Amino acid sequence: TVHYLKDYQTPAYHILKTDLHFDINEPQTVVKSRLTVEPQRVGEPLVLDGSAKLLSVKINGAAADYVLEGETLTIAGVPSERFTVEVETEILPAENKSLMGLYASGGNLFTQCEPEGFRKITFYIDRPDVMSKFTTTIVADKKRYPVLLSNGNKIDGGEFSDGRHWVKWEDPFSKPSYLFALVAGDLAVTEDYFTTMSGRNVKIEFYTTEADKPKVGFAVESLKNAMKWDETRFGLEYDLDIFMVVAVGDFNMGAMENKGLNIFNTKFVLADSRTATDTDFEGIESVVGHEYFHNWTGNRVTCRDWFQLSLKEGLTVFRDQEFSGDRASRAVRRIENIRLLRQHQFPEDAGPTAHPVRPASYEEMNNFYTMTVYEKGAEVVRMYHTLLGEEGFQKGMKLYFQRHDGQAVTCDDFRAAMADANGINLDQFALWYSQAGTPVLEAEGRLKNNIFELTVKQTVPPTPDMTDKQPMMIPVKVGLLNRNGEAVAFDYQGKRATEAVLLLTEAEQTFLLEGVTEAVVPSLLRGFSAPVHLNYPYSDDDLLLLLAHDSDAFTRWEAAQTLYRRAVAANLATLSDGVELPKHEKLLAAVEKVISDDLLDNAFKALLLGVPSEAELWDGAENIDPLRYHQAREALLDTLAVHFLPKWHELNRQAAKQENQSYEYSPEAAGWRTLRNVCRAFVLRADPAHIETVAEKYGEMAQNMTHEWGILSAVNGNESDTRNRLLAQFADKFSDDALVMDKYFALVGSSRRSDTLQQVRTALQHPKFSLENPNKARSLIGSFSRNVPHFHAEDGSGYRFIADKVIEIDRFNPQVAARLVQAFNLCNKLEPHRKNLVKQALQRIRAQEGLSKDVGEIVGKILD
Ligand SMILES: N[C@@H](CCc1cccnc1)P(=O)(O)C[C@@H](Cc1ccccc1)C(=O)O
Ligand SMILES: [Zn+2]
Repeated sequence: TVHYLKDYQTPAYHILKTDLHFDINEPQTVVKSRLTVEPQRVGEPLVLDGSAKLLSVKINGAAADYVLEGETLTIAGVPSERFTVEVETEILPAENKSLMGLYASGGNLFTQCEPEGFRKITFYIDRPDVMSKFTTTIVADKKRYPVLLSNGNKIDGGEFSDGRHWVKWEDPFSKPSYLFALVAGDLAVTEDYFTTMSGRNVKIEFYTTEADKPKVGFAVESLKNAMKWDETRFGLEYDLDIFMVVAVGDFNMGAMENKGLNIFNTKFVLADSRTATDTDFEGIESVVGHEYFHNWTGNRVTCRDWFQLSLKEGLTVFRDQEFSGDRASRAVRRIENIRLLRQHQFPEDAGPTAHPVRPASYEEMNNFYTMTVYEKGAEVVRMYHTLLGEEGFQKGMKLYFQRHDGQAVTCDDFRAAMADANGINLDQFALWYSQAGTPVLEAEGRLKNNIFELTVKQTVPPTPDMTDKQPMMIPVKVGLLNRNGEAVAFDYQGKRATEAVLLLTEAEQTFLLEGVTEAVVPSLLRGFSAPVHLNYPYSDDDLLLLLAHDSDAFTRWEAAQTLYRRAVAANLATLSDGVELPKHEKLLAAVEKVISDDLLDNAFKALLLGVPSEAELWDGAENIDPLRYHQAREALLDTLAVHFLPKWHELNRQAAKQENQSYEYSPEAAGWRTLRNVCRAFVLRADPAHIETVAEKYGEMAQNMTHEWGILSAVNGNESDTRNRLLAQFADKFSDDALVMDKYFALVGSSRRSDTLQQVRTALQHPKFSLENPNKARSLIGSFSRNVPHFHAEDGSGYRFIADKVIEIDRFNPQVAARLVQAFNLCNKLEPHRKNLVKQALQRIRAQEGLSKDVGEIVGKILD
């Protein structure tokens, strides 16, 4: 069963009203539905998706003639006019380890419906172009379930003499079923409010455990900031007088935008400085923003079909990036976003699971909540912004909502809103939705007479879904530096300026930058203006000039990245030839300048001292030995560590001083700590024995989690027993904080020590570990699967381990297992010995009777 976009057809039925009734007992919950059904194609069978235990079905109040087959219920005898259907199902939420539909967590009940979880609750037309008005009644024992929530407005409630109580929630906004939510439990509430720009108070309520309530404050402030920002930046106002957020410790993903009732992984809502890093705080801000921004880009306007997922996710990711960027540190955060795309999305586009931003087919939709749909999706939205400007982009946004408020629509409709609102043709732009793979740009430059002549070619490789790739519309933002690193002006399309966006639309084009009276070096793809690989012949000296003087953060950072990549390549050569390592003279000169530069933003400086990951380094290679790339990258880090050791200590000292004991989260304090932690990593690489000095003063330095995590990270690969002691003391200290225990398990799984696999196997039996908790499984096993020297061990032990855990986890949580199995995506690019072992691992997974569609789809893409 493959699903194809080309086969889309409007539904035979609409559902105008969805009246639900939840009767929560022990152990079962009984759900009653009443659907008000409107025929679209009169006389067709009514087909309802569903997998819950079915107790009864009525049509117009009478027992229905129907047939149950697989996960579908079909009623052939349908009235020709408006009618009702009533379905009664039974659920055992404590047995639901998939964490989709209605499930138990921490003695409480939660839902996760996106994409296709609602059908695990009742029988429904569970597809997002079917939008209905929901009213939800919930009945439960009061002392056990004092908090009973669903979407919208609480319009009634009461008590019974047997100790049960009930509530009724009316959500007046038509919605697809994936936006339904319910929570029932004993939770503590944190209350606040926001007043909208039209003067309406919005009650804000965050629900958490009693013990967790003191950590929810930053999330609350972030929501209020996100509400204000959507008004000032996008002109978007909230549309209910209540906004609820619920934290849950067992959750497959990060968070969920259910209308008026967001549900969040604890990880993206709970923090204090004692237990959360600065990066965790930034994450809460981003994801609280994200889910709130969905209220318009996702909820008010939703998705016609799941192939259009990027319509809401690319756009909402763009929105959360712009929110965070407007809050603080825009340039640094932009680089962080680019770095994540290239480290994680580029390998997806190069690999067996590559897909377009708008896929043309899928087997299991849960497999398509991807780096491509999200992060490349956001880069595609951002290119509208680059082409149109902020004002034009907002014209498009405005027309999009005018046209499509209350509708379930497509990527094509967003593009058309952008095109029409600005009176321009964006037909070619559509290929960013339909063509997979990373475009590669080859560029060359010459100054002939007084014209700088920039020639650019584009190619887009075949991907498993599609061989033909046509030229795309690719904005390339550029500038020129003279020998003094000064900006040079040029003429383009009758305008004298220091910067231009060159729009590449053909397979090959030459751009004429006229009126250039001195030798120049071009600055290319400024701000990472398109999601592409660009090759330009820069000398090392050219890269130093860019790094030292360019006015664009990305191009400066990319110049450093390139020097690092060249240094690693040189290391690969010498290690292969069995000779002494290179000197890296120009690189060291550059880093020396970076370290000593007092004008550089500290978080930017930290980025300039970050070396590309192994995956970046082996991008484009065949017959990969991951350990050789790891060895080469490690050698470079060893050299930087030992070579600059006195400056690492000096810089560390400055960062400590300038932090000024301001241990709470702020972007300013955080940038000092970020730099501090880079220094710590290098200091402990150069001098492993320094760990005992660190351990003696650990209490003194452990002033927040950013420091404890920074320290434990720096020592994590240390072969001293003290590494093991410090980690054990960390687990003891924070044993009662599940999000901190996640950090412990990540350190266990990610260690470059020789004994990591046996330590990981011991950690599986830790009293605070649970394989059935996705945060825990991800932290320990996910980290191990990304641990290059251990996952890719020559003896195949890493492959056998991860395949064992994919097999085990798939039995109860196919989503976690299918994410994990993608650790094998590099299969066909490996050298023959590891490739053989990875194939054996995948065939063994494939051999499992009852293997999920989730994992099966991925294994097929790799093997077949
Ligand atoms: N609609 C949610 C995903 C639901 C989902 C997810 C996975 C599988 N099935 C369903 P989200 O996109 O708002 C949250 C993102 C986190 C995020 C937030 C901000 C920026 C990027 C990603 C996530 O939880 O994945
Ligand atoms: Zn989202």
